Amino acid sequence: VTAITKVEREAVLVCELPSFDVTDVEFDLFRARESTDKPLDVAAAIAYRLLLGSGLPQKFGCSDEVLLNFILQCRKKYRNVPYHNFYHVVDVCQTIHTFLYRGNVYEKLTELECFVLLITALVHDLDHMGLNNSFYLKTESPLGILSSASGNTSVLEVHHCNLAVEILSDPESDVFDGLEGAERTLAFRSMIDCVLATDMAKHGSALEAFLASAADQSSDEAAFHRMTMEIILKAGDISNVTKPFDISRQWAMAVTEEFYRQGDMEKERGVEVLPMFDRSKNMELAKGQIGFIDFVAAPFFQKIVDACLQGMQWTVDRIKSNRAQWERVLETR
Ligand SMILES: [Mg+2]
Ligand SMILES: [Zn+2]
Repeated sequence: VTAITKVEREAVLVCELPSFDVTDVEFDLFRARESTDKPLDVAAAIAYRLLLGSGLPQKFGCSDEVLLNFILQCRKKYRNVPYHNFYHVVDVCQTIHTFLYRGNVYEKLTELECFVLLITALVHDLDHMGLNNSFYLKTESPLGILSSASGNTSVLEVHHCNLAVEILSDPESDVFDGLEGAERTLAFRSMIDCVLATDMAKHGSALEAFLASAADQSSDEAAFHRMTMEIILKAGDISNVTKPFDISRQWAMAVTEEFYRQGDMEKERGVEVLPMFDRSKNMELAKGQIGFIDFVAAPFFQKIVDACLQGMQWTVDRIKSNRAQWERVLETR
């Protein structure tokens, strides 16, 4: 891949982020994007400050320059789609920072694992096209065919991992270059395991495995660490409903539009369109959010908090509160 220039680095370094506390659970990435005409540079600055403020890169021999190169190599590989763009992965990164440090989940992990998590947030959707795994499989796209033939259905997640590995092979953007031996292996394997675990087809089993391990005082420690990392990256990925209502609503709109574009492309392809992905059918953002809250997000956050992650109780509170607010939208319609 092409090297990062001093001009690119400087365009990020000049962003000063006045008024913003990036470590805060109420942090608003949408408001940060509007605040300049260089939203991509602000987003990179947010990531850079999060990682530096953690104190972690320094401890693992990752210089400020390599860190920022990495951030910019990641940014290059995100596309202009409505939801799975660079702002999403910076959001996931920021949210995971709150789960670790505001939610005290850092206590369950080594410093290396915290570092790997914040880094993995930035790589976990690399080169997403706004199309889900199902699109590629249903349409018999070349990547779908390769995934079927090679035995994995996680088309996107494997692709994201490939691109992460390519970014890290260049020592100028290898945030893990200061590691050796078992630590270096652990960083790569845990990053990869986490990305593969974000495939929502694996949602139920990843959750159950985490909960089984957390309830077992004799669980293998290394396995529990690994599952905690997986569940935190997953938690970040479905954390939209845990944010202040208006932030949550803006996310929901962005995802809804991405899905609608997938459904438009499925129509042109002559393949099946699910109701959720079909523009022609929906009227109700509130019912979708309530549905998602009830069947996916609230049980997930409730169960992991009760099992183990007590410090993240606010996620459950905000989901409750956001749901009540969507019920008010319905009641007054
Ligand atoms: Mg993904
Ligand atoms: Zn994601």
